[PDB]
Amino acid sequence: KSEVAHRFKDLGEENFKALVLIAFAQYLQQCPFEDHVKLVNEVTEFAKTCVADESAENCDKSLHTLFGDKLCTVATMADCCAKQEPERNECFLQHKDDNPNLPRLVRPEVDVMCTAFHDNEETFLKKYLYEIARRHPYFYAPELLFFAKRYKAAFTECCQAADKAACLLPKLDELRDEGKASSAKQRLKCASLQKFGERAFKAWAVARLSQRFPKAEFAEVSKLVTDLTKVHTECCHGDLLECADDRADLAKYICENQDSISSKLKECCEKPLLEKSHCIAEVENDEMPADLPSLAADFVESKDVCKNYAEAKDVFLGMFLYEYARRHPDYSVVLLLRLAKTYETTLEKCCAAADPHECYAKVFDEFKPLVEEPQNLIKQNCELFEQLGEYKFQNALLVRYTKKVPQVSTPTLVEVSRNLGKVGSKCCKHPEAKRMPCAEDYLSVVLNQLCVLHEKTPVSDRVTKCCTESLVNRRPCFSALEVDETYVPKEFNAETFTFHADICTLSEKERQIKKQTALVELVKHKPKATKEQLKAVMDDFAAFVEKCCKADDKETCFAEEGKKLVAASQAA
Repeated sequence: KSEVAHRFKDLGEENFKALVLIAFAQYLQQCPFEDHVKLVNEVTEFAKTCVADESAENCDKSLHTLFGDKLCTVATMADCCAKQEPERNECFLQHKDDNPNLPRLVRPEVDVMCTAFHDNEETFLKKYLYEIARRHPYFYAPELLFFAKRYKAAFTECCQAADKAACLLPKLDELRDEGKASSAKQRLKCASLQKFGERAFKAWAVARLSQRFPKAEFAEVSKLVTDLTKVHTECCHGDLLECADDRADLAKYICENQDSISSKLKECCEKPLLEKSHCIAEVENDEMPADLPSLAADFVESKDVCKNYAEAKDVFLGMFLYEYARRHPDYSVVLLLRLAKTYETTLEKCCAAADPHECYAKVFDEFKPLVEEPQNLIKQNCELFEQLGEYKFQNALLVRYTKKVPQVSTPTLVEVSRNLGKVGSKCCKHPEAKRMPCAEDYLSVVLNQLCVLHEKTPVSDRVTKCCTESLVNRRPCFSALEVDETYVPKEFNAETFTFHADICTLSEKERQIKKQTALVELVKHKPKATKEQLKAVMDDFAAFVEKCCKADDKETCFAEEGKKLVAASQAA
């Protein structure tokens, strides 16, 4: 009874107040900061009355009831409040915006920010949680607390340091970059649960955890998957308090049972809570017993397989994925899942036909082309990555993917292609025994970010097709797409190819965005243009963007010479 009191007792006021602000800012994204803080405090003072007396005023109500009722004291969508629980919460989830119409979060001067932090400490943190949760409504809530704690620590020392700027900026860029990664990775976890089901998540966890805790028994990995699924099920459906509380329940059980799980968790468990759970998620793979028997025994070369399979199909298939994953930390998670269903298929087929053992004999030969295909793409794209730059490797993927799906909105095409290009620096560096999990599972995260940005205003049938068909075959589904022949080229708009002298005031990162954006509009205009025709026009831009930022008259340099640029760039 009194769940709000149970979660307040288990989390503490600070984390309770913080998580509720995230929950509110995630749902009602467009409501300003001060409005959300009003609701949070009104709930918190109400929670304290429940901790003091759990049977008192409305304390026995569900969390979704209290939160949804409270949320809708400002919500004017409006239709989402004629409904009851869970019907209201369900439509609160489906109304989450992966691209809220919110301004670009401009950063003030370091002296100005440091003043604000010292002005009000607690207010400055809430405004960090508010602007992140309202723009990433699928942000892992417990991680965002650890992000806030670290966002707090970055300002504590760098506002007290000699050169505040050189201390703070690289810390705020490191947090922002990893912050996006934590949202995009979590966005893929919430897609699986909501769009594909509980079993599609369990299969994901069994493979990844067995890769990371290879020495742990199957019964131990199944327990971890069960509790971890429940945690992300709560976080993906808006049950943030139960998600954060049960995520601590998980980290506790992991750390007091390290002997049965992993040897790499020693230091992770000596850390405080928000760092402990963050450490266990980021811990590297343990060593595999090395003395494991070949997998053919008990899944192929053994008899009574279709009797062990039929007897309990899910636990038997989990045992196969468990056994295959722990032996292969060099495989990507998606591959292991492909082999899980490929193995499951050949059982469904061969556990009915005459003499089962016959047709499932060399099922391991079906795995061979499945393993080769990503290795031949990662090896090839890594070769392409290193003969170009990272920025050039993005320009190549911009042309390659704008030709694949030219219906997709240009800002989404650019944003996704840049996140696609970042796999090179991140994973090509690693050896080929570490490349596949790094490279392909990261591309899975980037392609899901393309799905959700496209699912809002769908425009490309092939994007919808690949995104809805499956999770594990998404990467090859996009990898197989060729140049869209049917796409009618977009007409020449004089606005979309004219830069202005204000580009000389933008950062090198933002100036890349603008030049890279003009590349998409160029490919959408001449989708039959060759690599050498687009490089011949892309170089004319950067030279034009560089000579017209030093010329004493900048405005008239971007003019006239900016129309001597477009007329020359045409024909091809």
